Amino acid sequence: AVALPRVSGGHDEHGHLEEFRTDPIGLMQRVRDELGDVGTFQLAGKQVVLLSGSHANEFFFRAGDDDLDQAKAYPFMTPIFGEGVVFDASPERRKEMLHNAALRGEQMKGHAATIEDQVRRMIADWGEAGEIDLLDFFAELTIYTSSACLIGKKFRDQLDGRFAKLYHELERGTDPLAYVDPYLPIESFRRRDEARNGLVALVADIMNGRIANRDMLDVLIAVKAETGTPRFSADEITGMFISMMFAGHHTSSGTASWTLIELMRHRDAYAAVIDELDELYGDGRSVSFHALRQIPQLENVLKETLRLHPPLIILMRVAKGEFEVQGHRIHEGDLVAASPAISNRIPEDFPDPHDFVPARYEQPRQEDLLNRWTWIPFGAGRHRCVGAAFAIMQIKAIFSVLLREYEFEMAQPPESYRNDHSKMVVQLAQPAAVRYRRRT
Ligand code: HEM
Ligand SMILES: Cc1ccc(S(=O)(=O)NCCCOC(=O)Nc2ccncc2)cc1
Repeated sequence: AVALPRVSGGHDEHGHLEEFRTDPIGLMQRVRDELGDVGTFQLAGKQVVLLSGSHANEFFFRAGDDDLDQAKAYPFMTPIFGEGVVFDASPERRKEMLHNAALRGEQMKGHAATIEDQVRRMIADWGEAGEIDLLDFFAELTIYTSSACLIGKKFRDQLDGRFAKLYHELERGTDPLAYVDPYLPIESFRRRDEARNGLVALVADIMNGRIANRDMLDVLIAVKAETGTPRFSADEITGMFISMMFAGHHTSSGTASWTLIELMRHRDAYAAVIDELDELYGDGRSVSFHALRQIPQLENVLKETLRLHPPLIILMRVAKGEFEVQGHRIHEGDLVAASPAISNRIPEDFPDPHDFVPARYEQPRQEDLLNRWTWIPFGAGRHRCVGAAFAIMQIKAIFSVLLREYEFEMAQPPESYRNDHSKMVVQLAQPAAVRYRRRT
């Protein structure tokens, strides 16, 4: 019956939702600044209990779904999974099935080689010098890396830029209004639905083309119902493929962009990384060898990039019961959140938190490992990212190629590179123009 502390503002139609669209990080920081480790904001009808700091975060992260349910806490995903089911099982098991085969350790070497090949294909027409836009380049690249590694090379070879453009529109269909209802009649939700239909059509075209001529798609095409009719539709297959690719796409795209941006903004780190790559690859071993092993300067740059630019800025649960955190009572049904954007910059935990300091992660310091509940770009505890090893290998593979072949410079002011945080799926804003030139 007692209400939790509530952050200032929130006087718009849907409470704090309008501000959560326009400046979610400022809102979440204001919750912490005004209220401390436990505070709330209103997302339309829903109260969000935002936790921060090590103690409250530990509660959040160590909770299992019996206490804090993650399954229903990201409703923007519902229209993405859609209605089709290919492999019928419990929600939890269907989730395992999306990723686990491809994430097996024994598959990593092959993925690193695949990723290398995709990067070389993407830069094949670059020539001596030119300009790219980071969102256009990395969003497309990571469609190819994600499809080739998760679904198969044969399938990726039938994809082109159209798939990437449509997938982007799908990701843009994640407005926080989805906590109201992900099927509301707003333009971005409409464009999401149209884009999903376009992706189904691309897959149908691929399926039809193959009939007239044994990757995962071949297997699924061949499955017959009792009468001989094919068991699976293009919609069912497409829904599964879209869902298999989703977690790794926006995160790899953004993380690659921000890793390159931070390298360009910090040319001392960039120089150190180049030297390290040149020396390491001087043993003559392939990217499929090195991307699975230590590349310390690059890895520390990546860790610091993830600290400053975590691709998921808020993590969500639905409380399944009542809990007390620092004397504040969370009630059944409450949305409960933790924020990597805020936690990753707590000044007690990360000295000079707004500064890019890859040395934070060197062996004597290890600020990532020390701050178990507040260095959280991959989450922590029960639901810690199962894709982290893959994601880190992929950055190492991508930059092993890019940084040895080309030199990069910012074509716009360094301060002008920024994210669009208006959707639950964060994307780099445009323009993000960058010059390249072949290394001599
Ligand atoms: C830099 C890249 C990535 C980042 C920053 C990232 C971030 C995160 C975060 C913050 C969580 C915790 C979510 C929560 O607590 O609710 C998480 C969990 C998860 N991630 Fe990622 N992720 C990345 C790459 C990937 C990839 C490549 C995959 C699959 C190929 C993936 C699949 C998953 C899955 C399945 C979970 C849930 C694990 C569980 O519930 O036990 N992630 N990730
Ligand atoms: C397909 C899928 C992927 C991740 C999950 S989850 O249990 O982590 N729930 C979060 C759903 C929204 O995730 C999301 O929007 N992005 C994401 C990227 C990388 N890792 C995790 C999440 C659930 C389903």
